[PDB]
Amino acid sequence: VPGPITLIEPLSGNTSLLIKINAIHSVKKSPYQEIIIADTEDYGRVLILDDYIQSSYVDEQYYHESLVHPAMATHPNPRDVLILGGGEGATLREALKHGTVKRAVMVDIDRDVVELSRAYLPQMHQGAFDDPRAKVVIQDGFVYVEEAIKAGDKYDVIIMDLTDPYSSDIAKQLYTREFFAKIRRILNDDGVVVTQAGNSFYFPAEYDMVLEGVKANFPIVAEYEVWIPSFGYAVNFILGSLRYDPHALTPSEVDERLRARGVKTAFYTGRVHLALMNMPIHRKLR
Amino acid sequence: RKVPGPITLIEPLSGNTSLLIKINAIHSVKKSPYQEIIIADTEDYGRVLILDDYIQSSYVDEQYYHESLVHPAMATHPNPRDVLILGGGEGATLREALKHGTVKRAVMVDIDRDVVELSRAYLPQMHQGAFDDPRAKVVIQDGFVYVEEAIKAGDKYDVIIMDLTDPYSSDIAKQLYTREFFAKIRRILNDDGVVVTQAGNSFYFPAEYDMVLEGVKANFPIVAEYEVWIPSFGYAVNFILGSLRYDPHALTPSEVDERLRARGVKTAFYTGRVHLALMNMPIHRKLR
Amino acid sequence: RKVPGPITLIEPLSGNTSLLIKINAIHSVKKSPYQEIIIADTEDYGRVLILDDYIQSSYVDEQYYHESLVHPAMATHPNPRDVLILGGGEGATLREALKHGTVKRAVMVDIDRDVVELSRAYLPQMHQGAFDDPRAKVVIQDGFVYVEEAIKAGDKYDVIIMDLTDPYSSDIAKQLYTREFFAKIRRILNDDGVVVTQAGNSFYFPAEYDMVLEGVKANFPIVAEYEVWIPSFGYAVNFILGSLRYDPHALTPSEVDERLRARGVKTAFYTGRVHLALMNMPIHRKLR
Amino acid sequence: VPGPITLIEPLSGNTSLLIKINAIHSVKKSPYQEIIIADTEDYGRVLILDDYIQSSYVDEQYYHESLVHPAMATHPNPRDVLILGGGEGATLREALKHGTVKRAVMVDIDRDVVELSRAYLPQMHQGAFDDPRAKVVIQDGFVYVEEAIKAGDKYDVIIMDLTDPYSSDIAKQLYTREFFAKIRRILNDDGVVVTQAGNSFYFPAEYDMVLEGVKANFPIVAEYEVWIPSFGYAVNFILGSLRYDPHALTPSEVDERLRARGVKTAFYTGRVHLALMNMPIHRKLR
Ligand SMILES: CSC[C@H]1O[C@@H](n2cnc3c(N)ncnc32)[C@H](O)[C@@H]1O
Ligand SMILES: CSC[C@H]1O[C@@H](n2cnc3c(N)ncnc32)[C@H](O)[C@@H]1O
Ligand SMILES: CSC[C@H]1O[C@@H](n2cnc3c(N)ncnc32)[C@H](O)[C@@H]1O
Ligand SMILES: CSC[C@H]1O[C@@H](n2cnc3c(N)ncnc32)[C@H](O)[C@@H]1O
Ligand SMILES: N=C(N)NCCCCNCCCN
Ligand SMILES: N=C(N)NCCCCNCCCN
Ligand SMILES: N=C(N)NCCCCNCCCN
Ligand SMILES: N=C(N)NCCCCNCCCN
Repeated sequence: VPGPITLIEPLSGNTSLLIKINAIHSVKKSPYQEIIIADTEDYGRVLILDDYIQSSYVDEQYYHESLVHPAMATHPNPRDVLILGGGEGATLREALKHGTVKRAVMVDIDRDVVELSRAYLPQMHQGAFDDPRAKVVIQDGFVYVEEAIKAGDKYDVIIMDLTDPYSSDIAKQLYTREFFAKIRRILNDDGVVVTQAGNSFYFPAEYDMVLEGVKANFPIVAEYEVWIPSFGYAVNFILGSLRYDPHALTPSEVDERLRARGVKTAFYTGRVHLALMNMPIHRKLR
Repeated sequence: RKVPGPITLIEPLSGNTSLLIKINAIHSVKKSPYQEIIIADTEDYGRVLILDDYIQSSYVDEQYYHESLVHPAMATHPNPRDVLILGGGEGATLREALKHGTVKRAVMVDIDRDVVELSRAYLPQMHQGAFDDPRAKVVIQDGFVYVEEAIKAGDKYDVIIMDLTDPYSSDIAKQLYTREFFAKIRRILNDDGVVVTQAGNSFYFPAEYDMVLEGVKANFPIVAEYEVWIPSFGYAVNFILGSLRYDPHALTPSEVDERLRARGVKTAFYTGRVHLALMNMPIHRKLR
Repeated sequence: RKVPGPITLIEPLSGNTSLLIKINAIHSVKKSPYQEIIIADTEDYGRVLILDDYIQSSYVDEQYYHESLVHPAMATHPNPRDVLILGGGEGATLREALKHGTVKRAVMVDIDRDVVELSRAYLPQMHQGAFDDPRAKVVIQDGFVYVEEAIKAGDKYDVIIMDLTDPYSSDIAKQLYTREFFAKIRRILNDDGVVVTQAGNSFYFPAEYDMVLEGVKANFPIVAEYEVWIPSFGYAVNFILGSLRYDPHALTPSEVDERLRARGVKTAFYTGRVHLALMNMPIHRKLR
Repeated sequence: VPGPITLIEPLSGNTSLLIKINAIHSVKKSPYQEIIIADTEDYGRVLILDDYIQSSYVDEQYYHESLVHPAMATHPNPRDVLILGGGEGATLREALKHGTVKRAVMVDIDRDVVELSRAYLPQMHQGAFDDPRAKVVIQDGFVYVEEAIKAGDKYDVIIMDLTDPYSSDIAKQLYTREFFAKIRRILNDDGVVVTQAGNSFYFPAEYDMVLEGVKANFPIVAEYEVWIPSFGYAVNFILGSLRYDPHALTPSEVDERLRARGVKTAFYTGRVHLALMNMPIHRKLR
């Protein structure tokens, strides 16, 4: 049974996880959120923001590979990548594996998250922050995108790796119908966006809001989920595309693109892509 | 609420992780000779059956579990006529299996009459009448003894479904998860039979999962592994399907849909596309 | 068990400390217009009344609370004939006060009819029939309004006992803990009357305790403070006794015992020596 | 509500405390027990052994003053003091305050507890370990007492500050009828012993065992309790005496002896002594 020291991770308000803690590496009240870096018995080292595990050593690859590779593999030639959020650097790490990428920008609002990850979560970033193709910008992603529209900047793939749409005050403006209209303005004609969208089982209304926002703005929309043990649920992802349909990829085409681009993964393959494209998302059935 | 409450179920998960689940009502607590049984209403999952602290089934998500346990195996078999279920005390596994119009006879064997009776009384949306279907027979007995008696009598089944308490926590079910038990199961199958069992969770209990897998593989030439997230359990349940002839990997979505239609099977979840996803999604393991 | 369960009450204590208490059964849940009410069986404390997540009373330790609230005040008064109780919805305060043979009239005023009725039905060992004693009258009303009406009518009492929800957590009771309310209480006491109230807990809620104390002291020339550990609450409840004439500190153990004997009062806990200890034990405060 | 990081402190098996934690300073698996030093929001810094708070900054004085001063004040002239347990050094600190004390020996089985206290709990020991009157011995108190009998050592006051009689395997032999017969052999003819005895409300059987042990061996026995918020209950103490009755000591004589001996306290006074001597201990009443 978990203890003596335990993290109470909120899930739905009516369910939480109790997770044994072995050590606390750092506690920082930043201007934006409470940050803890801790060792858990089940999941190894974790980043926690306002009580929610954002990433764990033992299962973060399931999350980051699922967030990044379906979108990147769908795009025939992703050269410019924008990541909103992704403060521990693992999203950036996965995107940089695509040999086609020439420029990857990561924008997180919270310098303290980036710095504590640099120091305490080396297996997350694995040096991604210092890749010559990468640029790390500390700024509200909302301001960054408004500035990108003014400058006429364009991206092939935009990946949103933010705090949850059902809980997070700092991320709330980035999940609106209006924000997705802005995202479309900073994509190339054939660009793709992907975002995590919370959980459709526990937070259907907030999930549906994100979905309706993507659908209003993108003609091709794919929905898929993956169980992340440390979060207590299957994270929902929503992929919006302007031209290329992730459903049209065979396993063999996915594997071919990963091979050609030199991408090694612990999880994502062509067969995983096929399963993600065929598995309906969970909803409360009664 | 950060801490669900004021009344809460602490559901064990790994020993290092548990779920805290708000409870609205407790309908029955019964210490049976075999296990502690609670029937309760939860805010998130509706009514649940709990055995020794583990939710076995919830109103809002049980169809994910029971449809995943039953339909891949039944759809793989071109003509399942005789079905044996070990466990499945709330009656939902029986309910799913009986939907296959090809089934002529279904036997369900549970060790614990108190579970069956509390289900009869408190869980109508689980059994949905399945206990009293003229095709069905409910036998109260240790599934180990039942199978030994079946071998002696020369009984044979097309599909055997094991819906037991977990291999990592359950003393009463532990003998049914052995290499030797699966050799007995094979003795009560037809030459083209299929078995399916839940096998706990490969992420949190890899050693116990691996033991069950090794046991199935020792005894069956075709073995498919798949998992489905069951919110009320806190994890993706692992299933292992063992087959003597027919490969579930060979079925297209449209063949699955065709067989379900022909057999009159209606589901809330399982379809041909779900089948394809189950067959292609690798199971979760701790990666570091 | 390190984590009590499987079904558990999370009882708030300070906001930074809570109690986890194993539950065996839930007898009743009622969302009343005033508060959420649960009657439940706990393993450690037997049956409990819970209001908004806080145990108000338990079978195994309620006598510590009710005897401590009632007897020091009643024993201090040489001849309590008329008693008013504000709160005390389970009826145990009324039960203790009625034990004094001198009492001719006892009024109990609770704002929440659902608490009184559920206690009547599910907590018989609390009221023990007190609600139907010919000396008693049960009035359903906000104690604030009742006292305003008592002042208008010129009603007078010997002993007023306040058995309310906590001053640190309870919106419904908050107006009854003010300096102005205690001035009203004094207006419905005889010239030699006494009031007693529980005042939360000075260790975890010192500011709210201090506010109640300063309110009593503004209005009464004699003020005694005492506390008693109530296991089911997780802390030592603080009581504040305000008196117009008679000093509880002046009472010898022998005089307490003699008054209890003469009045036919039998107790499980309170005696003259307990009174001496209550009068000499300082209340707990955080020391660093 | 407590969290996100929480200590689950066991109480009865059917009740536990959930306590918010702010920091973890040290975790050490010693040969004898698991040790944690942590900061709690409600109780400040704590020493935890096998999941039970042994001492907290904000309330430890209630425990240590209650354990030590009734016994020491009852003895008209305590010169030699033996403490079994008391690894954080607070019991030693309280006993040394008595100006009459010439020699105070503290025997704890677990060097790691003493060393972590030295490092992390300065407000507990307050220098007591290095007082010239004090001697710290690392040893099982059972063996130490057997050796004291062989050497013919004698003490005025023996204070037992061990882990609980209802939970602790390492301390179990020190709570027996036979152990108290040994304790009597290393007391002067007017000596006194005092021990904590768990809790009579939640653990009546184990309390009754300790009481029967003391009563078998000492003609005067006083029982008293004090609520220690951080433990979740009123600790029971049992004081055994060969000559002097703590019941006979008046508030004014207690105050006089404390003054004469230069003892300053945050809690214990003559009136507290009177209350402790008159308050019956808690039991389940139904
Ligand atoms: C750890 S992955 C989630 C990240 O999203 C970042 N985040 C939250 N809201 C915003 C925002 N409005 N703009 C950019 N990053 C954000 C958080 O600082 C966190 O590091
Ligand atoms: C509720 S689904 C799990 C069911 O498996 C049942 N079960 C556990 N062990 C055995 C066994 N050895 N034989 C038959 N049923 C069992 C339990 O009684 C439960 O009803
Ligand atoms: C169970 S003892 C506490 C009781 O105080 C009662 N109470 C709380 N606030 C008030 C109030 N303003 N007037 C009268 N009774 C009250 C509550 O209904 C509860 O039954
Ligand atoms: C912190 S106070 C309790 C102390 O009692 C000590 N203790 C427990 N059992 C024994 C024993 N058998 N002999 C000496 N000390 C002990 C523990 O190491 C702890 O430091
Ligand atoms: N426990 C939860 N509810 N977690 C939600 C975390 C997902 C937000 N991205 C963070 C992952 C960073 N790569
Ligand atoms: N909470 C859990 N770990 N549950 C284990 C799942 C129960 C397996 N058979 C019962 C399913 C009902 N037919
Ligand atoms: N924190 C707590 N658990 N407090 C409950 C205190 C009881 C106040 N009403 C009186 C109790 C019923 N007579
Ligand atoms: N259940 C509990 N929390 N009990 C801890 C009691 C501490 C016993 N001796 C150590 C006291 C510190 N000197």
